[PDB]
Amino acid sequence: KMTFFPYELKLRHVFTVATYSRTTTPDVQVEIEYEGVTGYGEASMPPYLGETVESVMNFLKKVNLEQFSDPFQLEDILSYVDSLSPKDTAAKAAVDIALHDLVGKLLGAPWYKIWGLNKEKTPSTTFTIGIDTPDVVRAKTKECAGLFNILKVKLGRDNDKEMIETIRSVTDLPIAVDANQGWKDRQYALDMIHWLKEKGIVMIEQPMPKEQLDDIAWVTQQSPLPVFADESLQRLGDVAALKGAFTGINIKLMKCTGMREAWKMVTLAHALGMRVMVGCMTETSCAISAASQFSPAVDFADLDGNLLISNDRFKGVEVVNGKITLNDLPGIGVMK
Amino acid sequence: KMTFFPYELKLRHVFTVATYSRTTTPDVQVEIEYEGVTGYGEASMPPYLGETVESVMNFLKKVNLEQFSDPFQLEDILSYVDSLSPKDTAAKAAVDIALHDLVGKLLGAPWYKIWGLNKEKTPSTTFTIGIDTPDVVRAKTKECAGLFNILKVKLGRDNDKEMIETIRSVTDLPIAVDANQGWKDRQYALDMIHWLKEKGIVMIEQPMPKEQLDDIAWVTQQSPLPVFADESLQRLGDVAALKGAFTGINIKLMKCTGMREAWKMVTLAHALGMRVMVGCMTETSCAISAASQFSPAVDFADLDGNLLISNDRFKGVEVVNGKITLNDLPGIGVMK
Ligand SMILES: [Mg+2]
Ligand SMILES: [Mg+2]
Repeated sequence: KMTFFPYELKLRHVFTVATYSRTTTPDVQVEIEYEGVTGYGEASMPPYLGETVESVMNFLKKVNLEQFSDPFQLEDILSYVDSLSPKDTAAKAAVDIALHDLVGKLLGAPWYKIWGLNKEKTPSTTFTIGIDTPDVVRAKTKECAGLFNILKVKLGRDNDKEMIETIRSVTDLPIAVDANQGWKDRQYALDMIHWLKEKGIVMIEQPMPKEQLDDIAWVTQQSPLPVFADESLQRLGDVAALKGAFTGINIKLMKCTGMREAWKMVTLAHALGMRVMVGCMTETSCAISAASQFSPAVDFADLDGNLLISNDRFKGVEVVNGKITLNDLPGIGVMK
Repeated sequence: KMTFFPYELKLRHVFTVATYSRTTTPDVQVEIEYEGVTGYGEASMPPYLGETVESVMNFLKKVNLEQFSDPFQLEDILSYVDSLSPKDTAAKAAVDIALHDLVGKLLGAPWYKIWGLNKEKTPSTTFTIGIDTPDVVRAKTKECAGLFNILKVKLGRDNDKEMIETIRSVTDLPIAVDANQGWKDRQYALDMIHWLKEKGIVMIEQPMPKEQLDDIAWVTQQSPLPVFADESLQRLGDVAALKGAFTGINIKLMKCTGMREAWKMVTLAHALGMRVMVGCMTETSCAISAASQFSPAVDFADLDGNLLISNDRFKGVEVVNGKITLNDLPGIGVMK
């Protein structure tokens, strides 16, 4: 029995992505019940990604899980779910997450354990220092620096150098940057990378538009920092084409349809000699903890989505000494 | 606590691969104990494959599992095991199988279920009709035909056509052929495939030498039947290079180091649009059942290794209506 309902996320402060800012995030909460056990799932829909409460609710209304008598049939069930529409990846991820939570609960084990991973190998999560006045930027950097081991800064915008200079003036913490397809000039991107390297940046994400894979490859081949693909991929079938152009890939549950496909993407990337990082949207601890289950296998992680909302519905993974920390709760590791 | 000992397999009849005939098979049985629970593993070493009782026993003696207090640490443990030597894949597979059996038992579930597969989707296994005089071939074919849905024939010899016609004179069952790198001329290989298809053959395995990948791609591109790679690959790192040259890959536990890598190979092959088949050496039901755990994801399966030995130590998967049949026992699904 699957039930679902809209649950708008309330953000603590204005959150900006490229040229889009917001203080809330459409979201749908899902639950799958089987013999008295409940698995929790979630779909998060940043507006610019194309899904809405309406599209997600409508997709979920197409899903018939009552015809399936065994929750452990993840391959068959999720293949069926994927077949219902061409995309709606966040809606599909919600079903996948709830099913994994349910299955893990029935097995009495967290997915990091089912997958055979060492929870002590979880990564440090980045936390974003948003664009603002120099004084505010310096203030916010000082206020959080003591809780994280690495900070994230979004570039590919107006005053990238100034932002880095401002932040670096009050902290020596390593910085990961996301250019979000902001640099269209191949040489400018490479020069920026060298400058950022000099300023203590340790990783670069999607420096150029996905259409310019050729230019991206040229940059990565000469880059002293690992370059990760984000906008350049969504699902499993998009990974192989990036071999040789990117150092690694970024995986997000809302983009890839959930945990099962995410794990396959980790396997594929690694098998192809590529590195892996994991990201997230502003989400409750349901989706954040779900993604955290495979974090012991990633190089970088931006798993702070729940920290930006004021109405989390679950207690799941926590940031301890700046490190994503998995509890021993079965399934995706959350308590409602 | 891991213990191990040699256990030579006794074959029911002379078994021949290419020009090498034998009546026994070196094998090492492994056991890993944790809090009263025991996981069973196995290494099978057909002489021509490079490993021996000595090499396997010596490798196992290097493995320190006592330093590991959690059997669920499959990633860390098996990474460590692999790091102990360049090859010894059968010896490594033995540890992997025992660990999966143990973990599955601790979770109270068989691996097909842990992997989220539908056991009803297991494949029909081939059974081999060995080369011999026409009278014997017809007799052996008639004797087993009623228990299988597909038969295997090893070609690449000097009497391939007669062999196929002799078998076809007593049965209408589909046939899968393994040329074992027997055809050196790509034109001949292609012509043979067309001839075989007209004779009811449904799959071709390793038609040419692995050194002639270009000719293989040439054949496969215009082949009316799926072409699978066997001798052309050993492990996960060898798969990608075969994309576009082969229709699919053949996975064997003794070649790939076990279940964990095998499953990754299935994922990789499928992600790359390649099909998958699974094979085996003459083995006890331990290794056969272990490989059978992921058979619901394969297109073809040669999982009859235990049927050729007279001293099986386990009761595991069975052939029912010609289909590999998984029981509900946890781990790899065997009873000692
Ligand atoms: Mg990004
Ligand atoms: Mg073969």
